[PDB]
Amino acid sequence: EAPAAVVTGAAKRIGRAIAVKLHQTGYRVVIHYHNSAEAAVSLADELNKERSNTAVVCQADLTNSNVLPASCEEIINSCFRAFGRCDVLVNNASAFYPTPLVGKTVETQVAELIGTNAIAPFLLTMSFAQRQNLSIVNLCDAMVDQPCMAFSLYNMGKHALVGLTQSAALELAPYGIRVNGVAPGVSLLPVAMGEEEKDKWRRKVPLGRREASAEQIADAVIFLVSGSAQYITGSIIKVDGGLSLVHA
Amino acid sequence: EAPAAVVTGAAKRIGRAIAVKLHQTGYRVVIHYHNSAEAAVSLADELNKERSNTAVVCQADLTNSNVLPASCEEIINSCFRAFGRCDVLVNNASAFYPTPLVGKTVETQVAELIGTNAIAPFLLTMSFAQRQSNLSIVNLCDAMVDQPCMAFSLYNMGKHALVGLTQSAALELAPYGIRVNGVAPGVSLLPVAMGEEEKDKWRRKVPLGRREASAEQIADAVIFLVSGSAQYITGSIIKVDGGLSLVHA
Amino acid sequence: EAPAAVVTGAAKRIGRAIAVKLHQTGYRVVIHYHNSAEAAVSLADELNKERSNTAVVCQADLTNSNVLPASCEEIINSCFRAFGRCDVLVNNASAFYPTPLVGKTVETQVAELIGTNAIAPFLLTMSFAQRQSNLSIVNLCDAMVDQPCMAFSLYNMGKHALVGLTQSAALELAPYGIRVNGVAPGVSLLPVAMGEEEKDKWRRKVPLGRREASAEQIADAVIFLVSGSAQYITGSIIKVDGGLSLVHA
Amino acid sequence: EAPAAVVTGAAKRIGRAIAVKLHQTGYRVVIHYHNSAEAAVSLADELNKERSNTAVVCQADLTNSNVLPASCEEIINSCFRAFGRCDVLVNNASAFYPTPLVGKTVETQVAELIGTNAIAPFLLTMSFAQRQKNLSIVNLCDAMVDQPCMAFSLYNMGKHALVGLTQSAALELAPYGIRVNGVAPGVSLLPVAMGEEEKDKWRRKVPLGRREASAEQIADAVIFLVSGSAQYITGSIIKVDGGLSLVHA
Ligand SMILES: NC(=O)c1ccc[n+]([C@@H]2O[C@H](COP(=O)([O-])OP(=O)(O)OC[C@H]3O[C@@H](n4cnc5c(N)ncnc54)[C@H](OP(=O)(O)O)[C@@H]3O)[C@@H](O)[C@H]2O)c1
Ligand SMILES: NC(=O)c1ccc[n+]([C@@H]2O[C@H](COP(=O)([O-])OP(=O)(O)OC[C@H]3O[C@@H](n4cnc5c(N)ncnc54)[C@H](OP(=O)(O)O)[C@@H]3O)[C@@H](O)[C@H]2O)c1
Ligand SMILES: NC(=O)c1ccc[n+]([C@@H]2O[C@H](COP(=O)([O-])OP(=O)(O)OC[C@H]3O[C@@H](n4cnc5c(N)ncnc54)[C@H](OP(=O)(O)O)[C@@H]3O)[C@@H](O)[C@H]2O)c1
Ligand SMILES: NC(=O)c1ccc[n+]([C@@H]2O[C@H](COP(=O)([O-])OP(=O)(O)OC[C@H]3O[C@@H](n4cnc5c(N)ncnc54)[C@H](OP(=O)(O)O)[C@@H]3O)[C@@H](O)[C@H]2O)c1
Ligand SMILES: COc1ccc(-c2[nH]c3nc(N)[nH]c(=O)c3c2C#N)cc1
Ligand SMILES: COc1ccc(-c2[nH]c3nc(N)[nH]c(=O)c3c2C#N)cc1
Ligand SMILES: COc1ccc(-c2[nH]c3nc(N)[nH]c(=O)c3c2C#N)cc1
Ligand SMILES: COc1ccc(-c2[nH]c3nc(N)[nH]c(=O)c3c2C#N)cc1
Repeated sequence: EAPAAVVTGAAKRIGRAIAVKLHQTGYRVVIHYHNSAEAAVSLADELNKERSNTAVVCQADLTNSNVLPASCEEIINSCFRAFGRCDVLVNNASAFYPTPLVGKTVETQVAELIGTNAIAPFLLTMSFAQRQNLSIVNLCDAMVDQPCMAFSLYNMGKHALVGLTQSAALELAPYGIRVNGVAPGVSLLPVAMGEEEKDKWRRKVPLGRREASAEQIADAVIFLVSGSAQYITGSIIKVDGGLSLVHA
Repeated sequence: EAPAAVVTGAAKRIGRAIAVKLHQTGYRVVIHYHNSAEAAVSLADELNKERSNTAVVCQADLTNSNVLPASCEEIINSCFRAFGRCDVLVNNASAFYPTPLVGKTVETQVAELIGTNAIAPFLLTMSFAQRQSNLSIVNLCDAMVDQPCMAFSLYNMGKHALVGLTQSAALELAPYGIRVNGVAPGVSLLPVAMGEEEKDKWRRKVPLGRREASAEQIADAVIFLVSGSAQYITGSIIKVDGGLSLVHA
Repeated sequence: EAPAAVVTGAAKRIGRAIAVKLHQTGYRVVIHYHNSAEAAVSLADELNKERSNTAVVCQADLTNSNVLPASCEEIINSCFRAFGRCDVLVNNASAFYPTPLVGKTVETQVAELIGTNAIAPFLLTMSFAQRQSNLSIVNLCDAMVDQPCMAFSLYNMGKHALVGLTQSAALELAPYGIRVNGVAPGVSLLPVAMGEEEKDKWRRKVPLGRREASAEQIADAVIFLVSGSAQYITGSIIKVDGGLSLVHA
Repeated sequence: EAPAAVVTGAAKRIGRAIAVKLHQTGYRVVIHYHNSAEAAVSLADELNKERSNTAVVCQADLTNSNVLPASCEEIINSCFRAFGRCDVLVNNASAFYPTPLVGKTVETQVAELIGTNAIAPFLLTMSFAQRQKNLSIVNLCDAMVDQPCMAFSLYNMGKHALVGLTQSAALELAPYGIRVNGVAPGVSLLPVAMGEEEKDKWRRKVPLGRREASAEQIADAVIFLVSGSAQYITGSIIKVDGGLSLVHA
């Protein structure tokens, strides 16, 4: 029987490349999405064309609220309903925007940034464990200790996620569930970003003066879920071309 | 004129010793508390007996919610209302209890553990900076954040987020002359509801003296970070753990 | 043409497992050894028996001394002499024994513990880079470097230095397309001098399976780092420790 | 009786300020020096003018060699000879220069850079602890250890080794009541050799004030750690970097 994976925010960019590479490895995939219905569906049809009945989609908002635990439970439940098992959880979905200290209310920013980056991964982890080569892979950030100016909530969420990865690895090890992170430095830059600002970041990267492809990020996820990683838990693998090593 | 400090969860235990030492150093103090009303008032009484009009209490629930921004604004506002200034913020208040992955709802556990340990400190930092000498913030972190207690994921998540806040806020507020630092206990005053057997188990693990830090030892490190002897320290987290975090399994 | 790799201390245990797996991946291999001549020649025989002219041995002491740079240069030269290229360097060889602060002279212990774990890796890295596609270096580190064993200060100093080299060399050799990474075991193959009981005590502290890593499990992570699947990875140290580093005292 | 302290490389710059501040706090001091005889004696004169027979100088090369262990044993002995006790050791002396991977032989650079930054502090630590069975050791580390200067592999290896020594020694010496901590400057007094324009490039990177730390700001952190206010603190490394290490490329 083919194993199954849930990948959150899988419609586009890194999460898409993760879903694709997992599918190519032989995984059936639950493609979670929030706003990107058309892209999520186009991905599912592409993958089902490859092998029928191997891809489904799951819509949920991952903002923190009093319904988020039920939403996260439902996303895990969807994988079991589609595929009768859930072997891999990838916490990829992420809100990302500045929140300076000095039109969204602040409580909404907290809900979105802490919810997507930290609380939803925690609830999903809970649901995943309660329902049981099992592992969870969290998309972290190589630059968590050298954060972007005015990104306190985002950075707090990514720091929290490190704590989740470590705490869950310890707690779930007896159940044989491994929990690891992949930490991009600069990968796919925002779509709006002018090439000239993209280049300011690219130039900082020691290995090649370029950003990671989504596929390069996905390669590290693939390693962490594979049988080549079966003693690996609580580890966060930077995929950053040495960017985090560069002083000011 | 005397500087003023806000200390959250300052009615008992470590927050209280921090409040007292700040007061002995010359600070007027806002004693924030949540449930410990009697203890809060008793401390203000004590401190005001020593120097009149140098201590006030301020009640707030620091659980995460849509009104938490208002509560945090009001804590900082109460420092200005009492003392005309706010020089020091100490983020001490914290919920601490297990939340295993396998009688409160999970929603409530998220709100309390993430609210008190991370979100309220962020909002307090925001309100503090916006109302702005030697200005600084001290966050009560955890020396064991990368070697966490089993089944404490939400607690450990909040303390990890707090590290991120300390670093992010240090960077962003440095242009305003506001320093932001941490003090990270290993084992200090042990939980009231911890059994004496577990207490002694923790004590035996500490290389330096086989005992927990007194509240006053933790407070001493807070005092250093807010002092003139720390004017170039920002984004630093000082472990006060007697070497506990260095001890392998 | 098949790529070529140098593995230090490759005669036995983890070094052998990396050498074997690299060879199974299609590398030709320089099996470096110090005292274990028979085991190193036995491995080379086995590997050549699988594919003719794909393995050679190379004897060298990696203790620090004024000729260590010539020795390390010679190890790289040996790979080029045998195979006409050198694609991968794995720094595995390591002295490991206690050096309490309170029959070897202390200067010999420094030379052996710092030489094998840090200086030789640095000299080999220099020689490797100077002689230069998927070029990389992998350094066998220690997951427990921040939670060290009692009385192993020089060994721990050496492994910490190795972390700095990993990061320093990743930064400086990135323009040359040489990636530099580490793999950090927790407990893998226990020391042969360790009795089963002391072995079991270590085994029992591992959250993931309560067992040590097989030599193969360590080799799997080396194989990933040198692969095309890790082409953007440099300066990273991958723990392969079953959660051991996360477990508090 | 007044306590006594050893400060290595104490003739100038940061080591000088540490020595002055320790003396002002009431310590008698051993001023160690290698080349700076004139300056070491000048500081001695100034301190002894303040309180008679409270400062002595001590000459040693701290480069790694066969005689280094004897040299370090003698630095510690000089403190006992002068003052009948040795309460504090500050490992400040340091060689600092590039050693690109791709003048001095490389083994001489290993000897100086790893010797001064790591091996000498290890040997001094041994000699300090042995003569015992508020004692502490403070090591001068580097806030930028994980974001090193380009082409400074050996230096960076030495400072990483020093972090390892700090933690290993804290663990091993805790049962003796000897605390072991570090202070990690970012940019303080810029190297005299450094060009003026490059000095200003570094200053402008510092979030807190866009300036370097004075030597006295570094010393302030040393003073805290050796004080009774840091009595539960061991294995801690306090950054004094004005946020510098927080700033991304
Ligand atoms: N790209 C980089 O340079 C970089 C660098 C460091 C770390 N990372 C991390 O790597 C991961 C992938 O990065 P990325 O650039 O591919 O991410 P991204 O495009 O910025 O976001 C990924 C997806 O997250 C989902 N999302 C946002 N808000 C949500 C909400 N409220 N509820 C549910 N889903 C929500 C979105 O789904 P919909 O489109 O369906 O609405 C989005 O497509 C992220 O975790 C990120 O933090 C990336
Ligand atoms: N004690 C240790 O060994 C240790 C170890 C590591 C880290 N720390 C950290 O050091 C700090 C002080 O430790 P501690 O043991 O003194 O803390 P504590 O007694 O467990 O908590 C301090 C105060 O936090 C307040 N608090 C809890 N929930 C709150 C809420 N929902 N809203 C507002 N306030 C709330 C409580 O105030 P009221 O009583 O008024 O209700 C409580 O007295 C904490 O941040 C802790 O995480 C302590
Ligand atoms: N075993 C574990 O649980 C564990 C845990 C953490 C890290 N590690 C790291 O992983 C790596 C492999 O571990 P291991 O247990 O397989 O190592 P090991 O058996 O203790 O040592 C591997 C080889 O190092 C070589 N070596 C020792 N001194 C040397 C010298 N002066 N000059 C040249 N070579 C010398 C020896 O070669 P000869 O036999 O030919 O003389 C030895 O076979 C090491 O770097 C180790 O520090 C292992
Ligand atoms: N200044 C900074 O921005 C900065 C930044 C990060 C870390 N640090 C650390 O803080 C400490 C003080 O820095 P600094 O700039 O004051 O240091 P420094 O001037 O570069 O060196 C201090 C002293 O070290 C002694 N020294 C050098 N080589 C020696 C050897 N082979 N044997 C014995 N002594 C030797 C010298 O003594 P003699 O003059 O008597 O020959 C020198 O005056 C150092 O450990 C340094 O790495 C400083
Ligand atoms: C301080 O360095 C960085 C650089 C990029 C990022 C980064 N994080 C992101 N998270 C999401 N969800 N989407 C993104 O595009 C990014 C991103 C970038 N670029 C974070 C820290
Ligand atoms: C894994 O080691 C520890 C030990 C103690 C603690 C700890 N955190 C606390 N937070 C609050 N608010 N109150 C406490 O008593 C503690 C506590 C302890 N003990 C955390 C991690
Ligand atoms: C604190 O946990 C550990 C456990 C094992 C080791 C360890 N390091 C070694 N290095 C060499 N060269 N050979 C070994 O066998 C080990 C070893 C073990 N076990 C170090 C720290
Ligand atoms: C990457 O940022 C830095 C900044 C300063 C230093 C630094 N290290 C030193 N060591 C000695 N012995 N003397 C020095 O002046 C410095 C120094 C500087 N500046 C190192 C790394």
